[PDB]
Amino acid sequence: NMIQGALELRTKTVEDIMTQLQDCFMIRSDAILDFNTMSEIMESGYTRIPVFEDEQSNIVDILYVKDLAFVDPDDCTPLKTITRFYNHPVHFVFHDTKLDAMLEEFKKGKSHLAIVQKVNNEDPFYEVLGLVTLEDVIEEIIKSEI
Amino acid sequence: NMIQGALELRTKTVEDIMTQLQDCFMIRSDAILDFNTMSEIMESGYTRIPVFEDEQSNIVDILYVKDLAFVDPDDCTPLKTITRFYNHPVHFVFHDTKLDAMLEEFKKGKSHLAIVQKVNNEGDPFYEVLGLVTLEDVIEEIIK
Repeated sequence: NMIQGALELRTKTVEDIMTQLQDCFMIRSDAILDFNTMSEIMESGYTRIPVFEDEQSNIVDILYVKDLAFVDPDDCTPLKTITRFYNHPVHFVFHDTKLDAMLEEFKKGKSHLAIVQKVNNEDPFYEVLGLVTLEDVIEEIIKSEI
Repeated sequence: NMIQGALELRTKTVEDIMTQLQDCFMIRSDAILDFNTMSEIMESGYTRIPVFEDEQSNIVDILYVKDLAFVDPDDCTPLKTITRFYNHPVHFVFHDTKLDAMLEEFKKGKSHLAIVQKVNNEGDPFYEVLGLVTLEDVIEEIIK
């Protein structure tokens, strides 16, 4: 039993865990932080929000919502200021990657949020299927062993 | 790797993971939101701050720092107004609770900060507040 849960964990990929891109809450890099955008970001509940340029599949920066604390919606400062400030390293991963290697990347200090990419032959280009995070990994651990 | 994470997940008690109370960053519930207060909350780096009344051991509320988005410090807004307005839940947990079980409690939708309680027989017995443990604390203790 412990064996089956263990290797069933070890056999999953990020594709099988990751929240799908269409169910993720993202934000356009051009966006300005006004009461509507701000309120939306809060109401979303996500602590880390992807910031993408143009097409949804190209993710430039990452927004930590605690950083919106002092932003006043009356100043209407664009999120572009914030993301162009940070330039957090974006974390990319192959869709076939096993969870143990993922846990290695997280142990080495990489961003706890990671973006799932697959080579699309349909020249081949890299498409973004969605997002997986360390919390999803550990969730799979404690779920699958029981 | 996965095995190491699961095993360390089921051995460690939240007491081992926890941040002691004396070293916590808390805020009194009567505090007001002027520049020193907001600047302190910002430089603390905590995303969820415990809110207490009288002694530090009595933790009445929780402040999600992101709420503070809609406050301005020139208003001198009482933290009591915010705490009464959102009414966020406080989470208590037994000092013997294993880490994975704690992940189950947080996963149920409870606040991602949890207060660790011990039973104290040493002088009528009472429940004792040792500190707090956060979901982030748990995950960090898995990757180390």
